[PDB]
Amino acid sequence: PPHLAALVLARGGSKGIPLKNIKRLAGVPLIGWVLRAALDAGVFQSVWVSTDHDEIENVAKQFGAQVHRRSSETSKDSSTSLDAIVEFLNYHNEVDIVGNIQATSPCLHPTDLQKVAEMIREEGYDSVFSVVRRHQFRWSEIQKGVREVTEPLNLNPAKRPRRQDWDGELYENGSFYFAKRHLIEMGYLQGGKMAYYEMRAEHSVDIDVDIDWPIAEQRVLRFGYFGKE
Amino acid sequence: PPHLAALVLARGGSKGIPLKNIKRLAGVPLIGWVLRAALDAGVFQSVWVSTDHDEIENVAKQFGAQVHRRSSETSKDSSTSLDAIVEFLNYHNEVDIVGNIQATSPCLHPTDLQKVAEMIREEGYDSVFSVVRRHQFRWSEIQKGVREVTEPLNLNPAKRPRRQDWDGELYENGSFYFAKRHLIEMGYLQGGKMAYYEMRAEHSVDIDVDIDWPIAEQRVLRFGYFGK
Ligand SMILES: CC(=O)N[C@H]1[C@H]([C@H](O)[C@H](O)CO)O[C@](OP(=O)(O)OC[C@H]2O[C@@H](n3ccc(N)nc3=O)[C@H](O)[C@@H]2O)(C(=O)O)C[C@@H]1O
Repeated sequence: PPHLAALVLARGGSKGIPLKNIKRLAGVPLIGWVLRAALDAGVFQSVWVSTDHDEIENVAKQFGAQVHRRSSETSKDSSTSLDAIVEFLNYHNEVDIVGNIQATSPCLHPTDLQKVAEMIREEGYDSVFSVVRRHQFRWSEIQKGVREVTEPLNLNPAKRPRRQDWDGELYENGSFYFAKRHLIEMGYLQGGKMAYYEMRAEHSVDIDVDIDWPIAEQRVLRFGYFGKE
Repeated sequence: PPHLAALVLARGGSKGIPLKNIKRLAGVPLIGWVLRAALDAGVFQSVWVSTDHDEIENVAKQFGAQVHRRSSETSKDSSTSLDAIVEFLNYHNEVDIVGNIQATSPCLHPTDLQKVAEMIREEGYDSVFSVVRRHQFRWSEIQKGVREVTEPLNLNPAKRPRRQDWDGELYENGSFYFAKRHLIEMGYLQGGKMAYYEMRAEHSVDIDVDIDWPIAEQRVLRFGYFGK
């Protein structure tokens, strides 16, 4: 069967706090959360970590992840996830399907990764990515050259609905992006027979979105996977 | 000057565990946070709290907020804000502008309330509510059975933008809704010369959003307004 490789891109020069990817969150360096759920899923043929730093390589290896080294060319704030993902495949042909997991979503559980693997295995999906449901109203933005005018992009102001009165909308949460080789090797992170996977809001809060690291630590300790019971 | 009243709707029933509006958050009952920011703004001719419960009325008074005892019909799980704000005005024809503030966003600061108040002066707006910027890609949900597919409504999967490549989108954050009497009376919280007020992300996390109440506790401590 195909080769499902978990891939976690972890550069050294992060935003604000440098070497953020191995910073301890709840006593465990970041990449460790996601790598653990990855391996415990027992669904991948290989769990990788693409980095450019010696310390990230070490931590990765401590968590039983294979490591792929690269330069910082795909580690720039102008670089893209597809950039570094191709950089990787261009070295491992055995890899048929890439499960790109982001360390900035430490509350991932193996259960979700197992069901996505099954969506691809069973319903022959080409690409699958994590999504989250939200119930927040959207309003235009005063265009350039001003004019001043907002319009309800969602609701009808005459009748504002309660949150339990309407499905919300679906937004990617950044957790994971699964895609076949032929797709990534074409420029699409998502495409072909596409599907999303709705995860629980408790697992969707991004590290950079919580803002504060400790509030984030409070979060992972309350909703994260700590390994096998 | 036009009468600007702060109005915090706080009913006893909270879908789930009741009195959530009076439940201590970081050592102070929820409505206290918003009330404090309101009073310290020094921009309201009155700061009110509409409730249907005694306990909430007391706490409200302790924070130096006037209290309006609401009718049961506007205190229901189904009762919309407009119904409640409209039931309040029925007893205060002295109010010209209603500053509807939600207790469920305790990281409010008086600075934001003062700037919105001023927006209503110079720009002369009929309605101004709080909003927040987010950069999240939206996707169509599957329905109508069959092998239905999800579609992008926000971006182009072939070319996905970067944070810099584009400006996010504006979502209401639930913080506050300012509206003139004539708008409210005609059943609109947002209408006439409409404007939004973009607030900082750190001050836009709703209670229901964090889920874990304690998480909100650490949030108000690190990002709330502690009076003084
Ligand atoms: C102005 C408005 O429409 N506020 C509604 C907000 C708003 O849509 C979000 O904040 C923005 O995403 O959503 C709701 O939010 P929620 O139910 O938590 O209510 C906000 C606070 O207002 C009080 N309230 C509201 C109406 C009413 N008749 N009496 C009240 O006492 C509550 O006690 C609560 O603490 C929701 O659907 O869950 C219902 C709220 O009424």
